[PDB]
Amino acid sequence: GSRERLVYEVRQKCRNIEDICISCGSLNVTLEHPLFVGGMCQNCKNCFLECAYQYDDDGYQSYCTICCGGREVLMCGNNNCCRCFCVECVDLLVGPGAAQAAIDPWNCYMCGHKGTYGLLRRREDWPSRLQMFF
Ligand SMILES: [Mg+2]
Ligand SMILES: [Zn+2]
Ligand SMILES: [Zn+2]
Ligand SMILES: [Zn+2]
Repeated sequence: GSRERLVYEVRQKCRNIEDICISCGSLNVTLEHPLFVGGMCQNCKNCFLECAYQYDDDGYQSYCTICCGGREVLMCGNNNCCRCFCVECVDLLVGPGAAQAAIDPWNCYMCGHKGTYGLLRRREDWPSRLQMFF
């Protein structure tokens, strides 16, 4: 329950989101997350690299953009994107109830006009950051 407790501490202004891995909750941050404000640990970086741009038979990405896992997911309707975000990450980082409110069509957090969704904030330079990340 480390990720949940740490996100709660972020909300209570007792912790900077840059100091936690937003994917798994590890405090062993080794880089800035390339897509969102917040940290990332080296294990999650490796997972992100290995899971990036793998696709299920429905044509959408296999693995949640944030935690690299997921079962029930929100799926981006932008065909140039095709990303998925699991309901657990959305309820944690956007906030309680956000996932079931996000369920037409749906542009994901990387594609929408707004970049701030609760504690989830899209990085300005994310396309170029991905180039450096990969
Ligand atoms: Mg799967
Ligand atoms: Zn991690
Ligand atoms: Zn997730
Ligand atoms: Zn998208």
